[PDB]
Amino acid sequence: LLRILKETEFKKIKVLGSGAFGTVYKGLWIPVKIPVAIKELREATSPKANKEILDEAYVMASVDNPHVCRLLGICLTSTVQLITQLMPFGCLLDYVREHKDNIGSQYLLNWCVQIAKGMNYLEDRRLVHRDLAARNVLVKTPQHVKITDFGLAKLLGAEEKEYHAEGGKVPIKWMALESILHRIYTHQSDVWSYGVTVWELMTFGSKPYDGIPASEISSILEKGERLPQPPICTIDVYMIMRKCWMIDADSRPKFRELIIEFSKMARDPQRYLVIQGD
Ligand SMILES: C#Cc1cccc(Nc2ncnc3cc(OCCOC)c(OCCOC)cc23)c1
Repeated sequence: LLRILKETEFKKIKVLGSGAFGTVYKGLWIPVKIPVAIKELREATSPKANKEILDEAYVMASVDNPHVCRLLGICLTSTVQLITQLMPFGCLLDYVREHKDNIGSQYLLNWCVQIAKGMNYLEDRRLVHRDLAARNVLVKTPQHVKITDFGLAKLLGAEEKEYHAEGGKVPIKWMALESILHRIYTHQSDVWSYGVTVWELMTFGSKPYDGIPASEISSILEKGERLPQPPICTIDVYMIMRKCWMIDADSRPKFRELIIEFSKMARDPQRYLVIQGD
């Protein structure tokens, strides 16, 4: 269930990460004391009132799946603070940068299946993540990754088109064209993001459309430009990524199918990914 917390019930010990909208802490929770992650959002960073935030908090807490992170608790005050379980190995984007030399095909494909498996769970429950990226995927173990930041894009008022945050970046390079142009988020726009995420892993954490300023993405997308085939990728893996980047949303694969397609590949990993020394 969702626990309602007082400030006195937890401590923030170390800064794990920072963002435009807030900061992630390594801390403890004393309901005995156990270690947690604590996401604090800077005051007035959300367009939602406290009733609406508390509602979205219960949805995030109800999330029950191996590959999606669950909200354990919330502290509501002038600033929103969120507690989840701590992942020993941290963010998957950083991991594939630290471990380029050491990561095999099997692993890379297993992560793709799991992200899909979690994204499919969200789709079945009629929920849209709205911010899928590698930075937003955490490592429980090398063999087990989890999707994180579910519900945050909504708390930060991404859906509400009228809103324009000040100093708030948009993950434009992770967004479907219809999300860029019309701020329309669907399960199928999530698939687009899924494709960019796979690309991030296949390149071992290189930046999408590097050198290209954000304001130009829509127009280069409309010219039909896409992220290039990653050196380690066979063309069969790349076409899956490419299919995710279709102008028509209903033609993009579904997470349900992507599990089957990536599972097939993960049973013969070497055939689909060419990595030296593996
Ligand atoms: C509430 C909440 C919430 C909301 C969104 C994102 C997160 N992020 C995390 N959540 C849980 N555990 C985390 C553990 C982390 O690392 C532990 C040490 O490993 C290097 C970690 O590291 C940040 C990036 O470094 C690689 C982030 C974690 C928490």
